[PDB]
Amino acid sequence: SHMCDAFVGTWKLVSSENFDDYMKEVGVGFATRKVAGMAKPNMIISVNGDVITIKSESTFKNTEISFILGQEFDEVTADDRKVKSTITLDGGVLVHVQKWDGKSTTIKRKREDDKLVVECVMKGVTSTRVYERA
Ligand SMILES: O=C1CC(CC(=O)Nc2ccc(Cl)cc2Cl)=NC(=O)N1
Repeated sequence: SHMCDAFVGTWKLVSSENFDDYMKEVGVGFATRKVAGMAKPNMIISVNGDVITIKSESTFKNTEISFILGQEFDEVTADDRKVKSTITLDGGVLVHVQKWDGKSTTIKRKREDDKLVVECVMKGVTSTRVYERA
């Protein structure tokens, strides 16, 4: 086993707060914000050796990243930013930093009770998205 095991499985979105405002801060345009904010994604997290895979499946888009902790990779986000991403495991929290155009956003994923809580931060603006097991 791995500590990273508490994240493995299939998760469904149960609540969102401030996601439109987070997307505005990131620079997402109107139409994409409207359709992406309507989405009710599933997150599917799996581990195979050192490689972690995070898939997001919804009616808006299906995305998949695979990565090794601490090792930078290029990511095309669902809103079509070309970013440089690094994901680390800090005190039990997956911390995902995306860099592009001199900007930065951080997405933290953590286990809290039976939920997986995703916190997305762009300067002063935080969105909190709560998932539970499917
Ligand atoms: O693993 C995650 C990551 C995340 C941030 C995100 O989804 N960003 C994003 C997604 C689509 C679009 Cl159009 C624009 C942006 Cl900023 N929220 C989540 O519930 N789970």
